Amino acid sequence: HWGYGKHNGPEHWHKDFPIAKGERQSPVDIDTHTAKYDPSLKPLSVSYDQATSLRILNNGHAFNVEFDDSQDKAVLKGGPLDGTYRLIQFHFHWGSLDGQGSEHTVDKKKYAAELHLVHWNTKYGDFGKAVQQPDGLAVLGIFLKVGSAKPGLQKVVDVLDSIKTKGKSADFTNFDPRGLLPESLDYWTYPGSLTTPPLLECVTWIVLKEPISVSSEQVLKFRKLNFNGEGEPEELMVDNWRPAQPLKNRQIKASFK
Ligand SMILES: Cc1cc(C)nc(Sc2c(F)c(F)c(S(N)(=O)=O)c(F)c2F)n1
Ligand SMILES: [Zn+2]
Repeated sequence: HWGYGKHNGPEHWHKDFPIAKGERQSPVDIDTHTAKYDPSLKPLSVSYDQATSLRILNNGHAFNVEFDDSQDKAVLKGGPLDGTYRLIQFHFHWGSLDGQGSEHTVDKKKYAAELHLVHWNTKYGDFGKAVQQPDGLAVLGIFLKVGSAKPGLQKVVDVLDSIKTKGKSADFTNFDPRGLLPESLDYWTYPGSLTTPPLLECVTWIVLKEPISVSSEQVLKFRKLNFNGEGEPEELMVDNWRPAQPLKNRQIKASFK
């Protein structure tokens, strides 16, 4: 039932998923002046050299690039984290227009899109059990602005016409997610939630300070996807972002400045 329209969009989600009005929901606006520098935060460790992508999937909300997470091959650790989190999939949220699309905002600024690299804590053995735990996931969020193309994004963009509609998948091997990372790993971090139902409060968010730039041609090709299944009326997959939620009793920490 849930989605991103007038009738089933984010302001409706609480009726199926009451935790939507919970105490640690995401995304949030990152007010950069009030984020606390924490000199004891460590550098983020991104170890993606052995990443095994497998498939790319249009699940009707976004598209996910899935990885083999049955061994420690693409892991995130250090930063604010204890122990080791395995990359399971990434996806993006984007707008109908370049002026919107990101879920987190920075001093109320919206970016054209936001990439989420989703990782689960190995001490919980799999994704499904990790999401039930308050330290189960670590999501690395990277903003996209439109400008020069991101060469490392182009293989994703080029396969989109093969998974246009909900339920479609395609083989997607040998994709290297290092090609999507900006130069700096300076980050902000706070405890939050999944930004789509079930909205579970299991995520340590790590949002990079530096956006990557992608071309208008790349993000236009995101907007040609469809939220519908094949043979259903065309509904463009645009504006699949949840707006900022109340910070409540949380402090956003910065690894820098
Ligand atoms: C209980 C359960 C089971 C399964 C298989 N997926 C999930 S989904 C999920 C989700 F709902 C999210 F919002 C996010 S996110 N956008 O990066 O915050 C996510 F990464 C996810 F992987 N939840
Ligand atoms: Zn997401």
